[PDB]
Amino acid sequence: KVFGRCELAAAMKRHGLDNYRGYSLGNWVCAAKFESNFNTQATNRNTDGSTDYGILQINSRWWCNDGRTPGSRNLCNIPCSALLSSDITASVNCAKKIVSDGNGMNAWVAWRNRCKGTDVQAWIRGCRL
Ligand SMILES: Cc1c(C)c2c3c4c1OP(=O)(O)Oc1c(C)c(C)c5c(c1C4)Cc1c(c(c(C)c(C)c1OP(=O)(O)O5)OP(=O)(O)O2)C3
Repeated sequence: KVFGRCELAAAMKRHGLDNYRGYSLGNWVCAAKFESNFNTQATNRNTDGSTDYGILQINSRWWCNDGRTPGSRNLCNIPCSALLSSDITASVNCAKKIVSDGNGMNAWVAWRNRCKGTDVQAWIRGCRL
């Protein structure tokens, strides 16, 4: 599913991402734009043989099992295909676990380099949430 910006913001709010671990909603919308262009079916393969899955591009080495990644730990205890559904529940629950893992949202390089420190609440303006 390709979300619209405001549609995704509304969904992420419903799933309790607003100020989760202190990160206002715009952070999560910004991250999804630069990670996946709002596409839940996005996949990208990395050099270490892992793959990133879904709207927040969660990686298969540590977080989900995709049946082909060496060193797989499956910390969210999900198959990575669950991260591609039009229902973002699985991506949200796994992201909540990732952001609580010690580094906050710095785990997402695209968020670190293109979102962190910017006017992230601009990502939810015009969406009457
Ligand atoms: C904190 C921690 C936990 C909770 C572990 C393990 C390790 C671990 O310490 P860590 O500092 O990561 O050191 C390791 C490093 C750097 C590598 C490269 C390892 C392993 C470990 C050891 C072995 C290992 C372990 C696993 C699982 C599922 C795999 C696949 C696995 O092989 P793999 O990832 O290729 O090789 O079991 P599990 O995650 O339950 O337990 C064992």
